[PDB]
Amino acid sequence: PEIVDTCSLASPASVCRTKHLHLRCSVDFTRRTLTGTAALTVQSQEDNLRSLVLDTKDLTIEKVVINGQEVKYALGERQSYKGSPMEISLPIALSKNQEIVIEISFETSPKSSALQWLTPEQTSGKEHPYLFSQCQAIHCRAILPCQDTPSVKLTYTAEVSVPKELVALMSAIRDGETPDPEDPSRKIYKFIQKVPIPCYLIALVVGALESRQIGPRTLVWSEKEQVEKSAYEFSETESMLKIAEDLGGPYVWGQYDLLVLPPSFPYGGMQNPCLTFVTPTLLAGDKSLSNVIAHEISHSWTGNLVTNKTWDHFWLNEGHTVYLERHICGRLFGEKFRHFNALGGWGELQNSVKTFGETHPFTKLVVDLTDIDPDVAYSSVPYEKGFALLFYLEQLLGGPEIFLGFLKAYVEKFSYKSITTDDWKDFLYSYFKDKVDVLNQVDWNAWLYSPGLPPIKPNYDMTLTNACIALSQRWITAKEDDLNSFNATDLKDLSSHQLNEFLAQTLQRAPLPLGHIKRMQEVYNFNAINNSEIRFRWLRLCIQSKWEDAIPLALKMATEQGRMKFTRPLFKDLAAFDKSHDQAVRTYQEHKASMHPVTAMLVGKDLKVD
Ligand SMILES: [Yb+3]
Ligand SMILES: [Zn+2]
Repeated sequence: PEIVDTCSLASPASVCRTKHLHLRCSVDFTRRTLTGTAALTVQSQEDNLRSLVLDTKDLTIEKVVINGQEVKYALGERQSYKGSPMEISLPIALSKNQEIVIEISFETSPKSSALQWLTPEQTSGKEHPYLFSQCQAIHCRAILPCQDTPSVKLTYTAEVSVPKELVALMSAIRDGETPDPEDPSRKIYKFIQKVPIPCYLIALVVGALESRQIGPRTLVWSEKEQVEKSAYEFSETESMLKIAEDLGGPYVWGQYDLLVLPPSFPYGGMQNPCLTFVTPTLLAGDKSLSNVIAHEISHSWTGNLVTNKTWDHFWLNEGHTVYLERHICGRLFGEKFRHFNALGGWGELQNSVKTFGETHPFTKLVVDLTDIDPDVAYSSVPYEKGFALLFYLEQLLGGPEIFLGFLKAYVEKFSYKSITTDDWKDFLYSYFKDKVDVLNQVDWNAWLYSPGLPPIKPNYDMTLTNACIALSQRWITAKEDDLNSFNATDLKDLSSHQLNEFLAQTLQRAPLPLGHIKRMQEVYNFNAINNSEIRFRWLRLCIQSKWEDAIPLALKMATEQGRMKFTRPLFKDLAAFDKSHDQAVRTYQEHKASMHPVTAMLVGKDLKVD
């Protein structure tokens, strides 16, 4: 039973396993480099082990020390996005289970795909620079040498030297700060992560950060101009943690802090232990985009405790998290709301499948990432087709209470481990042994390995969705002489979530006549809404409907923030519209150097530049 991580070039967990990382580095904003030592405590899993391989990507290695002496190592040739393998020759052959510590002196490249360095002008304060990391899926190797596979979990401690006036934070518990003995103009911040974690959860942020407490175990962090708004936006955080604990078991990470990043953060959120990273585009002003916090909170169980063994099994991480996420929202706002969000999710799955094509490999729940950059394959499929499967199993097996019992047992069963889809399925069959006849009715091969929409769509309560579909259909079937019928009162009884779903429904049938779009702005004044999800869909609707007035608005949103979910589709819509094509390409070219490296790369591919 052998499964290898095709995205890693390091020795596999069957050969050796990293148990701990002690990181000592200094952040050099002048050179845009992280410099230090990564001391890995490694345990041999084999007899007579004399060498091992680590993943690296654009790292400059100065030396490798074991037992106080330098040893031979060699960097192989780069393998595109996978980076360069680093083979280290051990001074003494190791016995099985023997542990040694290997200290590697390294320096990162300013072009590290794991990092984004921001000048003072790119921050809210305008006086200090800012640095932030994002390692998922395989960018940790672009920060430090390591076995960059989620099949290996390690604890870590770190000491980070940063300019005196800045603050460093990591996905660990803060363990103090002090002046830097070898440079009085610096501070050394210490950190400790006692719970084993896959390396993609290692995180670092350095900047002029301030904090505010918003719950018994939660501090919100951001630059000063965002603290008050963030504290209010995420005030439901503690109640969500409490519901999540009831669903998945105890929260074992100690603290649950939030860090609101600069606009270029590529994701809505990233589940870094002890410190969730979130996009500032969540600051809608009314806590309406809080499902993203519910999502990152859920990862503290599904993803961080029970982890996908390789990225081919990413749906395990995301499907279960979306499932727990929607239950948190269900508890907080009602079962009908969980169904509304669930049905919306199906809508997003439809969109993804239509975008890649119904036979495209990336629409499969379990994908083969051999030779595929995880960033290119990344989409809503593992999230929504994964959720769809669990939702279908829930309805098949007896309801939410029964399936939630399986999810808690699942987490408990695989805590602190890395598993595959087969491990999950075996446990599902084990847990529901008395309902195998029912389980044996699901078309596993289609659900897990076939492209396109799932072979079966679950049942969804339609209560909250009905008004959205009805208003969307009125607009789609409307002819010119019906436009006068629409009025701002149409939106009277719609929540922001329904307004968003109304636009999502309409966007699925875009383009609409340009005259309908102008009328929509005239009566609903969508241009005034700053809720990013609604503005995002409204602008795509305008652009795909060929409304030139929307060009500057779409360009502005595409560049002023960098959440991939919004930036990529906007640039793509703008490129597809002939009136804006040249300007979209030109705007990308000009912003490219100061964008997040992964986002820059993906928009480059989307627009077919270079
Ligand atoms: Yb008519
Ligand atoms: Zn997630």
